[PDB]
Amino acid sequence: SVSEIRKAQRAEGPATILAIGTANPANCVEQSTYPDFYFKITNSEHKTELKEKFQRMCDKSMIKRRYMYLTEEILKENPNVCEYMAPSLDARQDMVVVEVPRLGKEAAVKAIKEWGQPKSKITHLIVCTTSGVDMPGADYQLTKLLGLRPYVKRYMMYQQGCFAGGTVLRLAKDLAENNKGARVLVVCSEVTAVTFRGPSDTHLDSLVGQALFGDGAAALIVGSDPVPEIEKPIFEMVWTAQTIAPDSEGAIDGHLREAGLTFHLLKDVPGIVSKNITKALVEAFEPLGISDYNSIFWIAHPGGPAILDQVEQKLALKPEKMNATREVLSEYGNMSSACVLFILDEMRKKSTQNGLKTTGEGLEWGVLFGFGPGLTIETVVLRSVAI
Amino acid sequence: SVSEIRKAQRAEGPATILAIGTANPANCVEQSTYPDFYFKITNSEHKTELKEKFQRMCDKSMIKRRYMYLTEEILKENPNVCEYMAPSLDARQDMVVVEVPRLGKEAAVKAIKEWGQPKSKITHLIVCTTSGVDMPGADYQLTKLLGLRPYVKRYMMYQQGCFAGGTVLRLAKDLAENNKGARVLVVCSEVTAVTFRGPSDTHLDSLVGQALFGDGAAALIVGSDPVPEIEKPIFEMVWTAQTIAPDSEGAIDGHLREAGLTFHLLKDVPGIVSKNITKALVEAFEPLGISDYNSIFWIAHPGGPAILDQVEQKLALKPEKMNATREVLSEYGNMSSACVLFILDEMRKKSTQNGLKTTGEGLEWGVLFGFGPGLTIETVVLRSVAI
Ligand SMILES: O=C1C[C@@H](c2ccc(O)cc2)Oc2cc(O)cc(O)c21
Ligand SMILES: O=C1C[C@@H](c2ccc(O)cc2)Oc2cc(O)cc(O)c21
Repeated sequence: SVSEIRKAQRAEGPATILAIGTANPANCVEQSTYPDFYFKITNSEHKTELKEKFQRMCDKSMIKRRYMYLTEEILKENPNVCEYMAPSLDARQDMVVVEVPRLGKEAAVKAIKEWGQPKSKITHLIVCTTSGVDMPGADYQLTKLLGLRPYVKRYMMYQQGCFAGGTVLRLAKDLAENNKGARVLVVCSEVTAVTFRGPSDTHLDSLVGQALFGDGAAALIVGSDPVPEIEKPIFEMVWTAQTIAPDSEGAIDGHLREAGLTFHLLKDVPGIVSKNITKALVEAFEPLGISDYNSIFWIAHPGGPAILDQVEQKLALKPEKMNATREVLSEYGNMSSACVLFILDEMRKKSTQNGLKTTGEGLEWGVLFGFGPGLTIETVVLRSVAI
Repeated sequence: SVSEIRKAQRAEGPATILAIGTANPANCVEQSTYPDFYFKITNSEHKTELKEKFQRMCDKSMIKRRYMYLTEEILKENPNVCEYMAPSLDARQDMVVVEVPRLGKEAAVKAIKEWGQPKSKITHLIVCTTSGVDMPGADYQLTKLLGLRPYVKRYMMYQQGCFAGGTVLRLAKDLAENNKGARVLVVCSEVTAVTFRGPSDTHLDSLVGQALFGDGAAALIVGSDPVPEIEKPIFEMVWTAQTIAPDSEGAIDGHLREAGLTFHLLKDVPGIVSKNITKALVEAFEPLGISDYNSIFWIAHPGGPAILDQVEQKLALKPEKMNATREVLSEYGNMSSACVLFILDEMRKKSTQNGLKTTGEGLEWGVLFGFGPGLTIETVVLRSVAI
């Protein structure tokens, strides 16, 4: 009796991305003048050697601009947030408990418009953030804001970190594939108001975060068995993995304290990622008979430019493989979990714009990586869609 | 090519619970004398009217004892935690970032021993807590503590709230069912060090939390296609749902602030649950042709005794239906997400101990409910196993 229920309950094909929408806070922060702005707003103009260090960090970040909820006015009303270490979580929480779901909503509405189907067909909702926590969570808030059905099945992924654009895909794949008819709204929404803080010359790792992290949200619609010519596949998920790199204990740690979310880097992240990326690739692609890593399309969490450069150098990727990734890093900076989803959007839009044969730059198979605390590597194997 | 991959990648039968293990902090706190202890340790002996109110809350809680990581000594070294509202998150975080995964480990080792199979066959790990956040999260910590493989696929469920014993089952069901061979370690671990606080007479809702919440962890092994006579099914999952009750906005809210996690109750939770439980039952059981709610076995998150009493009254459940639920509330109090998992354990142990025909009290079909912020109701339909 259960066998019949099970066979009738499950979906049949591969989880597919059917729509992608993004959004960012309206405030555009140029990187070229950021060092001058940041050192003034944090009352750190006298830390001249540190300021020079920050300028080099920003000049080498390969980020031209970021979008930030935080403004000069907001920072002027919250001096505790402008300090390196002052009690400020309640202020930060008040910002991000509202801004996460607000920005998420903006991205989600865009994806839902693109998908074109009734929002009442959304059966599952995954919400992911590294920016603040609350109960009921941002999943409840987004259900209310969007007018989803009350019986949507929710998955609130809090305090996840930069690899979770990969984690939400891994999770959505099982939801979509094991449930016939299921349509999963996937929302990653990240707001750096929880992490912004002043500079300290004995905490340079912390300072790196201030050059790289930016805000944004991305939303997907994921489902199996798309309805031919009503729904429009963009990418298909085939296989996923998550692993912890050896010798990386404590590489990237973030603690949520009374002073907000702190960021620490205790190990060479570019070097750990580059030494371990090959093994992740062979686990994913050896069973598909593929070993030429220029023959697949690429999406890599741009944690900083050095991760990308060292990965490219390790594997001998052509410089063009990382173009969509670098274009997102350039235009938005490191938006933690949302970044990889912006990169998927950029890639399928550019491929479609330029008349390529597939959404994956004209290539069939592709890989998406997320990198973050653990040190964790998330791998998602994708297949593109014709046109 | 993808069709063949998909067909080979997926599991075939219903996600099944194969092992359950629990653990609690060693410190046993009697409820009968708790009012006297709590009012002394929080320097509130002069709040005589409030103290009488607390005594009635404890006397009516139907809780005989709870296990708490927090001790008199710990509370004496942290007066900020003993206040109703003082900056104390960093202290609390330091406790629960270590205690969550420590207690989780204890429960998990027990489940893994019961299951009897190599820990290297664990492919997925779900960790759930309402107690503190960190990056890398408690999932990374438990991977390290248990010696799981680095490539275990992790799902870190933070700041979830009391319904998430249901959420982790809903999630594990899709993971197990969509992936052939997948074995999911599921760990809920809750520690009230983030929520303990002194009494305030204008915040009675907060005070209710101090009478009811207790600590504990429970771990499961979940998988499809159990290996006959090597693995031993206990319960099978068949169908799940999650919904938001109408007219319940703001019923149960928890904010993570500089003063720790605060708890608020703005609406009648027993009354919202009781008015909406029937609809959840008909959605789950009408398609199975079942309408006699005494004919199924029951597991209900014991948020407080009044939820149980009003549900029992609404449906005309026999008083015995809630015995396993009430026995867990009596012996451990409200352990947020872990509670329902302790109740499954208690039920299958009592059924097996007493020579019943099934693990679900001799009955075939059963329901598990989790209730919490939103107001959210999670429903999990279970089938028991012979013997
Ligand atoms: O400190 C932070 C900030 C967070 C973030 C980035 C972008 C933004 O918009 C929201 C917050 O990302 C992170 C990701 C981690 O691996 C490590 C961390 O410590 C953090
Ligand atoms: O404030 C808390 C504490 C948390 C909890 C309970 C037991 C324990 O061991 C760990 C923490 O449970 C909750 C569940 C919620 O719906 C609402 C909340 O605000 C909270």
